[PDB]
Amino acid sequence: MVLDVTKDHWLLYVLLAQLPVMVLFRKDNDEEAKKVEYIVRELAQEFDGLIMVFELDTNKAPEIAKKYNITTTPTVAFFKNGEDKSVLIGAIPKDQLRDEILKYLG
Ligand SMILES: [Cu+2]
Repeated sequence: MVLDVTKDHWLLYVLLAQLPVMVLFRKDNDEEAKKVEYIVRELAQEFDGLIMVFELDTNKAPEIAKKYNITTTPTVAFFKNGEDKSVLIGAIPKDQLRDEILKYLG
């Protein structure tokens, strides 16, 4: 789902989220980028109820992209216990994204 809240409300949500959070930072204007886009939507549907998936256009919320030092898109960031724990950048294979998700489920 699209990230639609203020940077302050996003930071607050991240603090309070009781299940893992996965954020696609996108722009995207790239053929590799739209494949990561689609893969992330697929995983959101697959792990519906187990993780929260957001997508953020980095030019409509550069303060959010800025807090996480997102310099290039696509970037996938993982959140647990209120902060960003890991990032996969670029043409990330689907199985590697899946495996990151599965490590944060534990
Ligand atoms: Cu408020």
